[PDB]
Amino acid sequence: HRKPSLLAHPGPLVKSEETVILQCWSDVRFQHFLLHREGKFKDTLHLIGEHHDGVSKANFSIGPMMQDLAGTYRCYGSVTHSPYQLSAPSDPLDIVITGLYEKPSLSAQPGPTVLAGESVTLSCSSRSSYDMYHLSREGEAHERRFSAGPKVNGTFQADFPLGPATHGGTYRCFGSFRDSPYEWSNSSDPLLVSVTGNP
Amino acid sequence: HRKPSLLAHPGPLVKSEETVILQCWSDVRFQHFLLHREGKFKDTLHLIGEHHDGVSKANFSIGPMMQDLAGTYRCYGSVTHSPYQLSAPSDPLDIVITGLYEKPSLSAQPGPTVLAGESVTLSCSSRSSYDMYHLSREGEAHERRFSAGPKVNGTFQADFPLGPATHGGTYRCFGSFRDSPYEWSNSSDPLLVSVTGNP
Repeated sequence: HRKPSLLAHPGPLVKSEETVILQCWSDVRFQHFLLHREGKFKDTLHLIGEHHDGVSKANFSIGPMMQDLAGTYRCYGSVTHSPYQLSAPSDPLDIVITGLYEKPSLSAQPGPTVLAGESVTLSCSSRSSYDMYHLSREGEAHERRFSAGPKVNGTFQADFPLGPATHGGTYRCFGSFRDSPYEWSNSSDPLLVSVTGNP
Repeated sequence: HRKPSLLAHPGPLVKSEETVILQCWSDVRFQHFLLHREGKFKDTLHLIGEHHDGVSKANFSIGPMMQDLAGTYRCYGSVTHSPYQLSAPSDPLDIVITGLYEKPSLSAQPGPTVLAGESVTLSCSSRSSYDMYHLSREGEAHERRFSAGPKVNGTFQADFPLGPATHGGTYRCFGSFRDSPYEWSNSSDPLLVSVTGNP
């Protein structure tokens, strides 16, 4: 009696007003699903699942984004002859808000034009007391978080060792506080890491 | 006076007899390079760099692979009017041998056919006392290591949380001991992780 899947289109990071979709589905005939949200505004939803060949689905849309809506979501599914026998919970998915506070500074190192093979360490910071820092490589699968190294010259940074330079890329950085893990700051200005090639 | 780059074609993992190449280069006019190997058979090499437009280069070939040749390499470069004024050392690159001992067992979980969005945790093990475990996603950029969880039912495994299932893929697993970090066992039989898609 497996659990459903919880996706997020466009993606987990959402700017204010910006409204997002959380497609919960399974290859089963789940009659209807529940979308629970853990955290601040602990709330629950319900949707009768559509049934495009081989797959049931409930596309919940989290309306105009706000701080009270970002948090951990988990999805459930139940079938006709027992809609109160809930399925196993789907892997928790975090939906966050972006642009709440000042954007950080994202420096590269060695520099932003290393040659193929050279290891790179993107490292961002701020004068603000951010407790975390998130690295988003333009589109690339997912993000990477990191605990800040508080106070040094007023700044608080975190270094992200990307390892030897694979391909180029555009990375952005976000800062957040422990307080509310789903509330993030603006996006650091985009950094183009350019990997000079070899024969 | 930057350092050169050290690549490895085909790649860092080398089976016995199999002979590999370590292309060290820079966009500078390095007259000649040095290839030092740290570890077991501490040895050093020298090569006058060729000069294909915009780039000098020394392609050292580590002959018939054996345990005494695998280890940490670092590359240096010096220019004509001072070939004894060495450059900064290039990022250490590890060259390893594969197939020294029994291959491990690479199980998937939930299973090897999760749906898009579902998180996966490849987890391999062995009856042998491996202290480490390395995950190689067929071609995918690089590897990921992990400390084993010794003795449980005779076995010693390590779980690799791949996170939510991006794309499918073929993963292999290797086991090694602390003793010689460059000596690895055979490759676990290939695992095809198939990510069922969504609308």
